[PDB]
Amino acid sequence: NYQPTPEDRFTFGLWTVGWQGRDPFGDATRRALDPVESVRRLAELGAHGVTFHDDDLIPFGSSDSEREEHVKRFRQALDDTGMKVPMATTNLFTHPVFKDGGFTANDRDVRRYALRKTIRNIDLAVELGAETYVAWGGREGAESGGAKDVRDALDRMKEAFDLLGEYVTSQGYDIRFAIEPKPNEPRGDILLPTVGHALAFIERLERPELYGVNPEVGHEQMAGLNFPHGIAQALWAGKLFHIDLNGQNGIKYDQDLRFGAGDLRAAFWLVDLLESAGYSGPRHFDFKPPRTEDFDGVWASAAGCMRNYLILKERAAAFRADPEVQEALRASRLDELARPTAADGLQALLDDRSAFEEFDVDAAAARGMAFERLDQLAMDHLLGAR
Amino acid sequence: NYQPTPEDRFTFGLWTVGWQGRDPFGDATRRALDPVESVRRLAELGAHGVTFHDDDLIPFGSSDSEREEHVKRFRQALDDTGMKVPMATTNLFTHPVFKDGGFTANDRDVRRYALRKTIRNIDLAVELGAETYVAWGGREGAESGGAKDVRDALDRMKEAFDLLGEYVTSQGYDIRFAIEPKPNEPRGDILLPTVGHALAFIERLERPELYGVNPEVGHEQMAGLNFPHGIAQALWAGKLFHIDLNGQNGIKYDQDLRFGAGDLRAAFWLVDLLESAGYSGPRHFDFKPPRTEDFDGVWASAAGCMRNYLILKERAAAFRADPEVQEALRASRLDELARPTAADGLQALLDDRSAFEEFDVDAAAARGMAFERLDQLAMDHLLGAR
Amino acid sequence: NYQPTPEDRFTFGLWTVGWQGRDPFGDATRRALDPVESVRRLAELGAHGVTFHDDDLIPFGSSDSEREEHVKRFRQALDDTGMKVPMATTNLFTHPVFKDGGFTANDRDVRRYALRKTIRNIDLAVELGAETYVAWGGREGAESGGAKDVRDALDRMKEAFDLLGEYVTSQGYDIRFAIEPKPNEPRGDILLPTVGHALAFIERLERPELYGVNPEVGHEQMAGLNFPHGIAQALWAGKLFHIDLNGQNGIKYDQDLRFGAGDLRAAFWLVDLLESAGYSGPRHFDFKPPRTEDFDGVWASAAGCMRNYLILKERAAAFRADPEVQEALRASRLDELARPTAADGLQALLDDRSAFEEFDVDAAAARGMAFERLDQLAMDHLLGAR
Amino acid sequence: NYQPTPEDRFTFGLWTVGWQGRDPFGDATRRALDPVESVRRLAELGAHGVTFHDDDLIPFGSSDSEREEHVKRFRQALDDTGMKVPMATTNLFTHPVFKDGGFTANDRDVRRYALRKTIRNIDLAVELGAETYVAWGGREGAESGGAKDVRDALDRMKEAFDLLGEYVTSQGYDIRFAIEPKPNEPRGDILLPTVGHALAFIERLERPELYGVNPEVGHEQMAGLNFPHGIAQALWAGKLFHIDLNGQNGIKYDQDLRFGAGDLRAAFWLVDLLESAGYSGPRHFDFKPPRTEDFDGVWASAAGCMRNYLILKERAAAFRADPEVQEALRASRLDELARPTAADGLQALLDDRSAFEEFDVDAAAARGMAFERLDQLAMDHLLGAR
Ligand SMILES: OC[C@H]1O[C@H](O)[C@H](O)[C@@H](O)[C@@H]1O
Ligand SMILES: OC[C@H]1O[C@H](O)[C@H](O)[C@@H](O)[C@@H]1O
Ligand SMILES: OC[C@H]1O[C@H](O)[C@H](O)[C@@H](O)[C@@H]1O
Ligand SMILES: OC[C@H]1O[C@H](O)[C@H](O)[C@@H](O)[C@@H]1O
Ligand SMILES: [Mg+2]
Ligand SMILES: [Mg+2]
Ligand SMILES: [Mg+2]
Ligand SMILES: [Mg+2]
Ligand SMILES: [Mg+2]
Ligand SMILES: [Mg+2]
Ligand SMILES: [Mg+2]
Ligand SMILES: [Mg+2]
Ligand SMILES: [Mg+2]
Ligand SMILES: [Mg+2]
Ligand SMILES: [Mg+2]
Ligand SMILES: [Mg+2]
Repeated sequence: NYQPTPEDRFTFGLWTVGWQGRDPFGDATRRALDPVESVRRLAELGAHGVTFHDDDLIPFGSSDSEREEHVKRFRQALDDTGMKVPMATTNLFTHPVFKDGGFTANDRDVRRYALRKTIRNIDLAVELGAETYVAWGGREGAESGGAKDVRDALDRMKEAFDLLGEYVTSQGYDIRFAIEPKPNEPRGDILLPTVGHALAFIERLERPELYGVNPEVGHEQMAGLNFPHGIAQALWAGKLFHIDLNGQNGIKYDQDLRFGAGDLRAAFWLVDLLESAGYSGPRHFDFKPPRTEDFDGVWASAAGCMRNYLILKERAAAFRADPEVQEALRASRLDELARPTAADGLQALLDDRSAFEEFDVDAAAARGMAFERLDQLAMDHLLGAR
Repeated sequence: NYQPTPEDRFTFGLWTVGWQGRDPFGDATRRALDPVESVRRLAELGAHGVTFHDDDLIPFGSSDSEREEHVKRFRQALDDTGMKVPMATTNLFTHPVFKDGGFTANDRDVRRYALRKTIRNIDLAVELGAETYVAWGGREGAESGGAKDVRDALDRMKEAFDLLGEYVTSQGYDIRFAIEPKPNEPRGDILLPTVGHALAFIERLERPELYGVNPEVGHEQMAGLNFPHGIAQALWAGKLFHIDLNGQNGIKYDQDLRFGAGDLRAAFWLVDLLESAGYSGPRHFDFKPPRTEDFDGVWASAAGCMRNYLILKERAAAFRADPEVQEALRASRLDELARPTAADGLQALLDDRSAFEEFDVDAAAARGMAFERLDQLAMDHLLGAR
Repeated sequence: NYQPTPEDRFTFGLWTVGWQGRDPFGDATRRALDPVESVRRLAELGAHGVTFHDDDLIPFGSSDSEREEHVKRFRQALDDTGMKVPMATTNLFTHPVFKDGGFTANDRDVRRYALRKTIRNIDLAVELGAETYVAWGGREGAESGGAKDVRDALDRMKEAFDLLGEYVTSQGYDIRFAIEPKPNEPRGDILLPTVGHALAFIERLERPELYGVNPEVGHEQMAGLNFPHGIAQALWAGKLFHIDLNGQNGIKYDQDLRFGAGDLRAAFWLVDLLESAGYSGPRHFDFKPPRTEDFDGVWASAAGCMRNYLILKERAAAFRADPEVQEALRASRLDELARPTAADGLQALLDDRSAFEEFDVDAAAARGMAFERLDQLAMDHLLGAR
Repeated sequence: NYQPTPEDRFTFGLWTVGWQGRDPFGDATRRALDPVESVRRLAELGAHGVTFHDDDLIPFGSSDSEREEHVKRFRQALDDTGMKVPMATTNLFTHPVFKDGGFTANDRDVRRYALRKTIRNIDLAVELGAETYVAWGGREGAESGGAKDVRDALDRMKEAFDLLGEYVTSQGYDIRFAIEPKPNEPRGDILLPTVGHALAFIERLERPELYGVNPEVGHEQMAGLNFPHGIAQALWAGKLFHIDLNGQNGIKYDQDLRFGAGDLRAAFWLVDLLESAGYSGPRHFDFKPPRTEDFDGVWASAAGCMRNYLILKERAAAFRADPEVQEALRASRLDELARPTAADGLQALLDDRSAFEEFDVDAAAARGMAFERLDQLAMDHLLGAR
């Protein structure tokens, strides 16, 4: 009954189940988790692996010797459990020095510090076996219009990612970068606020093939956008390197609910797309167990993330395999959408009187698309009424 | 007192002052305007030129002879008034045949028809002197998840724009294309919903240099995004070919208020950016005089668009020229944001102990950014309290 | 398999399945339906009854003799089919005379006309057997701040509803009024924009017992609000006289999708609440079959409204009847929420040292609420995984 | 030049200028302020008074003797400076015991504790001279649908406010209560989420005359609502007891920007309304100086709150006093909106053939409202272009 195994490639950030529940209006409701106990507990639930920020694993300000001890204990738990570390990232947002950003801070010395802090953790990530290095520029942005010249900030952002790409290529590392967009919070507006803006920015980097996106369900929904559409565009561009799964109820603060909560139909269409397209990266949950919960609730919430993915996977597979749905997809001309408009070429199209001079515009207009019957078949499959 | 002249390059769509006031819940409140009278009235107000959809100028279904008469009358009014036509576009959204899209309709014959309808109007646009051809894919999208495979739809969208680029290059035309994003309305979600998604898509076309964006104030605000930030990214990429100016009060239906209404501070920062960056294209108003208004109100509303641009231009210029603001920009380190993070290069950065090992993180963190004083100087300038 | 019968009390507006598909950007895609054929088709699908605006049934401008013929034909179809008319309403929004409102138009003569048009249809409604008369003030509002003094407008709104209440009481009619809120569209902001504002306004009418609310799923969601919470508050006040069921994907234009589309979890919690609370009014669908659809799609969409209600009803009933859920509700202390905080009274509470001086705040804080396990049981029931 | 004096009645919460800058993603950037130094600094800037939560003034867990010392020092600074304390409130949101609410927590013992904590601070408030006691139920709400039965929660909320009203009347205190709505954050949905819902709830309390609202600019804007419209409805009901002034850029997390930032036109129409209606309560700023700022920025930000109010007051007064605006208001029939629709009564309206049978609907429909000219006069006044 919907039991995960490590082959499902479910992964969790240390900061997810370890969130202590401090929010803008309230103190922590849970004690801190040791990363070693999170790894053990997640392995028991069926997870494949964990991810981390540098500062989740090594307390900020640690001496090089305390650092080695923290890494050794962590590596021992990975060996003991079989858990992998597919992705890592840098905390460029918690310490007050990053209050105006890391890569795009107005102060040049902070930007240099931000790059050195990142590069140190790239070495550690490679050593732990990570394939993807995520950058979430949560402090890159502004509350007021005069504080940030955005063209200069984008030059600084391009400069930072170009330098990181020079670093990994000169070291020979097999790691790729993924930019995680978010439209706002904690800054009033964040630079590269959606999947689209991040994809466009990547095309201006010196080595675009090293960079992709790490979209998050709740972040695109904070702009009211359709998250499966945005993932489709990332897949179309070949840039979906990693994904953050969670839930969000509309346009408000980033809730980071467990996956399947929030917009359930969008979760169904997301799973349908990822499975149909053969996405083979980690299914990573970036979620926060609500601060109402004790530790039993934390693990129930994490298990629910995986359960809901596996239920939706089953329902989406049943939908696509149902002959009556295959019939309806042809009734709605999804087959014709996949065929070229004009494989015959421009001159043939210009000479084709059936495309214009003799096109019967009223007969074409009268054809129904039959989309409502198709969508009700999808609803019936989701709810298990088929 | 803030009087426009044709050198300000203000332009209006025929469909703006000609909107009859039909909305989803109500009949028209104004009679139809003859395009010739709109051209004459706009020239009297100080406009530089007009834009059109094919179907605004030539009623749909016109014979080739009625078509020539419509164009001759229009050209005569342009000659009489001195008005230019800098941009044109195609109506691929009103006729029922486009109910599921034009370039990405599921029916292949509609997609071919959509391309032939576009190509016919490109010839007319070039003949009238337009430099920019806009595409707004208002029907390209979906209300439900199974109706549109977005990767196939993006293939069809790329196919259509590639064919249009082949057409203009084979004819030798000096015209460029601008894609106008919108996140929703009239479809539940529209493909390429923001500036960012459109910029990313352009990079996958065969001839990307022929394509840019035509962002609209109200459209990016329907996603809650910061419109001057999005324009900055378009300028940074070199792709701001045209712009649609209007106002919008937040995340709701597309209001198309006169420019300066809606988010007034964002309008100030937009004007500051366009003028500082030297944008030299048309200042185009895509707005709808509210249906409460009679014809005197229509022309008052159009005049207000231009007036508010010129007031904001004056206030933004006074802001940037004020020595006390120049001082505050340096106090907030805008000068340092414009300098390279690491012109000394990667190896120098890695060896620079002042960037990490000896960086005083607490002293850097204590420095205030002084952004609130800067923003209050900007408020004082906007309100004329300086 | 989820077949409606007239005992389920499903009702539809004539304007729903009869929507021709004209939107702000496009012409009609469907021909007009005769009201008599809509009644017959809805009866075949299992509906209980229909609702109407005056102008849906009697074309605007009809002579008193054409009016009688329209009503006779309609009454004959009701007799032939067994369909009831539980609710009626007035169109105070389509005709250009209502461009600035009906009850709160600035022009006094329009406000008087609006009241006479309403009163004429109240007589017809009573004659057809309606129990509820709905008022949706779609044009009452403003696009700009100086156009409407809202305190004077609320005086005029109170004046109009007080007069309508005087009319029904002086005639002896057994009909009640329900105000339908909406936050925006077609006006930039609409007066009484949410359930809450409407409930508060009712308390200032001369005869508050005659007035309740008719909330619409999609309208409260256009403000980002939780629609089952708002219905709970209306039930708590005793004012849920009628309800409009449909679906909406977030904060954007009013989509009026079929019920069950949009926010599916909110639809589940809404059905759970209506059924638990014993709401016994009509389950009315105010939805628009998308303009992609032909007539077969219209009836498929209407049938889907009813199907999804009946599936969600079954899942919510299974959820509430499941012993494991009953256990979890007690684990989360829903039983204690229903008990009085201080039935012992104020003085006892002030003397109770266990409520403050000796209250163990750290032990109470450590108790988890177990809400995530409860919510995953609800997800499992919704998806049929229990 | 726009200098505040204590007669302007500007007040600030201790928690505003004292916010240390801890947000969900980052540590504090500023040290804690002693309340005595905040009082002195605010008095120098021209403030009238301060407000507090119990826990801002008396650290949580203080002994009754430490409590007296904290109050004595505070009272000494009030005496030294002339500052008043017009409002106070209770912190029922920071401590983990309130993680599921205070008055509507599912655990009965927490609800009792919440009431005793409130009652203790009401005594202190009265002793310091406060006239208004605010309740913001920031934790009253839910992230999931099954966690809170909202009808039972509203019973508990009514029970708590009824008990507080019994307490103040039995003690003879001259203090009134004001409920502060907020739609979300930190709970996924908060009960009584808008001005309207709070006004409706007040009408079901045992002693409604003791309760009003304390609306906050940014909170109603987090639902996309028109804040001056909501204030107008509160004034119309006689319930605007207090107000929280700040700025917010659209639907997102609660930004609490300084007043005048965010939606500047809405701030102008708000000031116009408060001054026209003669609101005579405190002009209270509930804002957070951004965490980019040091202490000089904090005081600059607080001063900006007051400056922008006084500039907008001057511009709104000039607008209303301008003969050309008075002419335009009559052109738009604002005078007619203020006159009764039917002072002649129901029977006269029914007999008045000029209201229906002989009403010329086409002539009334053709009259323009002239709202765009009126709104451009308001824009010109705001920008100082008149
Ligand atoms: O950068 C990795 C993670 O960092 C932060 O915790 C963000 O809130 C989360 O969205 C992101 O994925
Ligand atoms: O395509 C040009 C214009 O077409 C339509 O009228 C749109 O509503 C407008 O946004 C667009 O700019
Ligand atoms: O007034 C009854 C109906 O009228 C209009 O058609 C509205 O769009 C709908 O929401 C409302 O319920
Ligand atoms: O309750 C008084 C204050 O408490 C909290 O600090 C809230 O965030 C603020 O909105 C409210 O006004
Ligand atoms: Mg998130
Ligand atoms: Mg996130
Ligand atoms: Mg994330
Ligand atoms: Mg628009
Ligand atoms: Mg537009
Ligand atoms: Mg446009
Ligand atoms: Mg609706
Ligand atoms: Mg509706
Ligand atoms: Mg409705
Ligand atoms: Mg706030
Ligand atoms: Mg607040
Ligand atoms: Mg507040």
